[PDB]
Amino acid sequence: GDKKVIQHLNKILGNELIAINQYFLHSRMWNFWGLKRLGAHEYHESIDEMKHADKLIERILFLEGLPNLQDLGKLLIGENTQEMLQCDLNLELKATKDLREAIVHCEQVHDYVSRDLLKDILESEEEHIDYLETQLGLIQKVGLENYLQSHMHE
Amino acid sequence: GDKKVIQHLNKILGNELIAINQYFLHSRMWNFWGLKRLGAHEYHESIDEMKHADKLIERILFLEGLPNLQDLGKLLIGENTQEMLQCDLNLELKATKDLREAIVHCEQVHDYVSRDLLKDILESEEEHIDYLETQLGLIQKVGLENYLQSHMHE
Amino acid sequence: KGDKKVIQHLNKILGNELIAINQYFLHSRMWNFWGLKRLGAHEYHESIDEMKHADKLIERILFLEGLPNLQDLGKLLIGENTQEMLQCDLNLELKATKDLREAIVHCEQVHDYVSRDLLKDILESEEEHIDYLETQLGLIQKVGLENYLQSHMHE
Amino acid sequence: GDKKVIQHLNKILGNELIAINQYFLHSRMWNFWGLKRLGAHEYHESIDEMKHADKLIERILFLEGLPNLQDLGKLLIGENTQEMLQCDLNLELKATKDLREAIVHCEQVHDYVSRDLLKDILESEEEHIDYLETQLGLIQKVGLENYLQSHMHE
Amino acid sequence: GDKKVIQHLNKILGNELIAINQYFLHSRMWNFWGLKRLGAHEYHESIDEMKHADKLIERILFLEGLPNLQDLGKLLIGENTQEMLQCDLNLELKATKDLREAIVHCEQVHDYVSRDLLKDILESEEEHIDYLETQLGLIQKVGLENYLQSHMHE
Amino acid sequence: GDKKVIQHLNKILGNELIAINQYFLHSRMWNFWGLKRLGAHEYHESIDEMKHADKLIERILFLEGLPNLQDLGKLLIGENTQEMLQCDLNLELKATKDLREAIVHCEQVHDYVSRDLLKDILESEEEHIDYLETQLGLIQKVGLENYLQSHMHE
Amino acid sequence: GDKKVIQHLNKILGNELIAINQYFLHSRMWNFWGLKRLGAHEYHESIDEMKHADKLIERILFLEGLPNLQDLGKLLIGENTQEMLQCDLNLELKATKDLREAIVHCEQVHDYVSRDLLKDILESEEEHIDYLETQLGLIQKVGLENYLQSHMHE
Ligand code: HEM
Ligand code: HEM
Ligand code: HEM
Ligand SMILES: [K+]
Ligand SMILES: [K+]
Repeated sequence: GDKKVIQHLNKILGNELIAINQYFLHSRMWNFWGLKRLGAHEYHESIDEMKHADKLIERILFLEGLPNLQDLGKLLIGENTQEMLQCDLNLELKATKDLREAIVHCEQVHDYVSRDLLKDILESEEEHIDYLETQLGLIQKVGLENYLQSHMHE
Repeated sequence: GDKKVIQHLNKILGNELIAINQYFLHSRMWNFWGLKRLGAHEYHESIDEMKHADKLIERILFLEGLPNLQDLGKLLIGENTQEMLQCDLNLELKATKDLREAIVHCEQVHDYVSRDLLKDILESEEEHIDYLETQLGLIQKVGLENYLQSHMHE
Repeated sequence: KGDKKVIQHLNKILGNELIAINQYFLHSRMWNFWGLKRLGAHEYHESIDEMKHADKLIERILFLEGLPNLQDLGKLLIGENTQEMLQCDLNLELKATKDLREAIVHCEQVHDYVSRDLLKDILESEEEHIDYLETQLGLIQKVGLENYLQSHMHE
Repeated sequence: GDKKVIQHLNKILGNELIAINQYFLHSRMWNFWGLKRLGAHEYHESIDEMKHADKLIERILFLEGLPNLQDLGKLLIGENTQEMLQCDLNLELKATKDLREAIVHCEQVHDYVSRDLLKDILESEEEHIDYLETQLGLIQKVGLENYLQSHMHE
Repeated sequence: GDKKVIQHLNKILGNELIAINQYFLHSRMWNFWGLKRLGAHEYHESIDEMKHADKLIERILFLEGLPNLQDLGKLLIGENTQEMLQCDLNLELKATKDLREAIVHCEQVHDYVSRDLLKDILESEEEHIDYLETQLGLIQKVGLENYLQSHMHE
Repeated sequence: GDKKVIQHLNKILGNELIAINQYFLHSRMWNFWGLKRLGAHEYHESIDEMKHADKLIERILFLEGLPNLQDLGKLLIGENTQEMLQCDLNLELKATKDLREAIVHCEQVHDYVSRDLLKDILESEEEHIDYLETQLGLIQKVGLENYLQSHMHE
Repeated sequence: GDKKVIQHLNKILGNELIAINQYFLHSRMWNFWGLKRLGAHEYHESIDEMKHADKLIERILFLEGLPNLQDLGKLLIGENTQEMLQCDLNLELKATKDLREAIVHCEQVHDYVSRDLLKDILESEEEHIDYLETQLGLIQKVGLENYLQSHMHE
């Protein structure tokens, strides 16, 4: 395995580990508040990050690197729905920047299989960004109280 | 059967008999107002207290005590949705306080089967407290009118 | 919206149902405790039937814009053995039916025909309970107490 | 594994071994006499004691103790139905006293899983005591001859 | 019922009671060690002995004897698989010797039904001897480590 | 919500978060090596810890504490099967010690629902300790090469 | 169709033709030795190379090139399991080297559909490399004789 590919893959892994925990706690906060539709959506977002972490771990091991599950960076935890959505969005904008940097390097060293894994993760993160921007926009269009009302029941 | 255990069990049963009637009336009031989702939920809370009452009666009889279904304490009847939910919450905080006291005494006299029964009731009353706190929080987050609207239809 | 005295009558019938619910639920669990499971099961169904009658009275009182009274619980008639328990249920039902007839009279007088119909349905069911109770007491005499109890051991 | 917990568990195991044999014999005596409903019921009680003994043996071995299946205490065999039911009841009153002492001890040394195993056995033995006292009461209520009649057919 | 027949049936029954407990403990020992295939087979041998005991108890009662479930002989408990297997084998060789003597005596006094019962028990114990000798032979042919490995999984 | 209960629950949650990542990495290491039976079992151990962590987060929120998903303690990563099993066992021994201390405190302040939650986690960790010790015992009884051989296929 | 793209595709097709025959012969050698699990796995590796050749042949025709099925390079045939696995691995390392050079060129001349086809082949060859290095590592971990024993049966 190329050394900087492994480094990049461990950096993406690191970002996924932050997002697993952030989304899981956000899901459980939403469920606690009785906003069960947000909580369920955010739970599935956490599970998707878990699956990506799994694929990254497996690839790092095949390339004979050491997956780093020890370093957990800063969780962005909001205190209300609007903040939590914006925190998830801030995290995803950092995650896609790093994914693009990793894909650029993979292409340069001809690691096309790693590039393809990272591109699939990127597509999934951009769909999350689409979801988050749509939610923030809906809060503006229907108002916050209606937007929360619409997320009470699954 | 330990005399004080029978006394605590009859105290818990007295609490259940209040909650049966309070929840049933609150249920039928919400149904009458067309808030059928609140009515259905509160109906199931009444049924669950009927089941706990039944388990308490069976245990008191096995311990050779006299179940007391004669003394009905004070019902806390609200006159609107907010008051009714806070009356249920006030009832449950007293119920759990008495359950903790019954559990301590069961342990002290080695009545572990009565303790286990009481702990199962306690877990179910904590779940009701959780629901009730959540509803009061949703009234604040979505507004009362939206909250009621969301409880019109089952 | 409703007639005030109709509501008072319906709250009085409701009060009788709330006694019956508790009395029959306790008798049922006493019979189960003693191993007389067929009696226990029948009495449990009588208790459930009174619960449903109470539900219909509560719903009708609310519709009529009265306040259902679930706070006042009158005197439970609890027996010490099977024969007393059956007589206690019978004593309760005889009072219940007297009050039903008085409430039906009043509904009729003020033209509350839907309330009268609800109360007649309750009365039919309570008379069926009286038939059951009188029949059991008669069977205790015909087959003897020990055989009667024996026949109610198994469901 | 706590040495005194293991001694308590072997003590309870010893009682179960007595009960297995006592109830199995009582079952086959009732079947021999044609009281097939008593015989079937007592067979199931014996089977339940066999399952408790299994769980005790598995727990003792996990705690690194030696399960004692060698010491068989005194079986209380009756000569007729009324004595047999009282022998079973005498055995269970001794059995539940030992269980309560064992639970106290497991609780103090923080062996909460052992305590939970013993609590499940205790609930089962209290159910047996309920059955036993109910049968003795029924003999008084319906008369011995009717009582036995009712236990001829399964 | 012939007095010595009944003595022989209580002797065989006494042997069954030892085997029940020995095999049951050996089963749970094997399970505790993760040799689940040995544990499962030895559990089924214990159950088989339980069923023989039941048939003996029933026959003793019909003959108007007193089944003796009080006297529990010495359990032969091994410390490892080879010893446990040899212990079972030693117990069975004693059991079949006793069964042959009982059959001789039943034939002598013309209790042909008891003889037939004992013969069916004998056939089953000889099948257990077959299994045990085959296992000890396999340890020799495949080696102990392989033999144990082959009994890890059910 | 009692402040020290919440501290205990967050300490147990910290333990779960370590175990999730340690077991997940060990699972994927074993899969990478072709020891797919070990990899599958360790995956399920990790998912089980994830589920425990979920329940802790929900209880901490209901008690109006802040769940700590930010602090990740030291993963104990082995470099061969024997060491990985021992690292799992060391983690589980610390985990159960902390569970017992939390259960004591819950009992002390009468938080019987938290204690019940903790006791179910404790039973699950003790089953894991049972598995781990059995595996280490098997390596000694069948030899390391046979033990690994038996864990190649699912 | 770009002339050098066609030449690269014909080079990869040449590598697939070697792999087809080498893996097929290895498969039947393993079957002949009674190592049916290896022979079954290697048969499926051969089929996969057959399917890759088919996709290459189709793409070359579409680009108006001449598929070259005439030139068969050097088969690497081993004479025991360890050698056959290392021969497969040597062939795959060469194959993946050529695939990367082919993809680089497709990207330069903007033949993204050919690049897509080769990247899919490349991922499949890296999975085969994963398998081969895993098998070689298992031979070391469980020993040759156990490794081969584990591959006698399908
Ligand atoms: C105001 C007093 C009560 C009312 C209005 C009431 C009402 C009801 C109703 C409407 C049902 C559903 C029955 C059906 O449709 O099958 C029910 C069920 C039941 N009730 Fe009550 N009830 C009352 C008091 C009690 C009390 C004091 C007990 C004592 C244990 C009790 C025990 C039960 C039980 C065990 C069931 C069956 C629940 C189940 O397992 O699904 N009820 N009740
Ligand atoms: C007098 C001695 C015993 C007798 C006569 C006896 C009899 C029986 C019988 C007749 C069965 C049902 C077998 C079948 O048809 O499947 C059985 C099952 C069983 N026995 Fe025993 N048994 C004895 C002692 C024991 C002992 C000491 C243990 C130790 C645990 C034990 C454990 C079990 C278990 C676990 C079952 C399966 C129960 C189930 O899950 O259905 N038995 N026994
Ligand atoms: C706070 C940490 C985590 C929590 C609370 C958590 C929680 C969960 C839960 C509740 C499930 C569903 C389990 C079920 O009911 O079957 C799950 C699934 C899963 N988790 Fe995690 N998890 C966490 C961390 C991780 C990490 C770090 C990874 C991988 C590196 C991971 C990988 C997975 C995988 C692969 C699944 C199965 C997903 C699927 O295919 O459905 N999880 N997790
Ligand atoms: K009779
Ligand atoms: K082997």
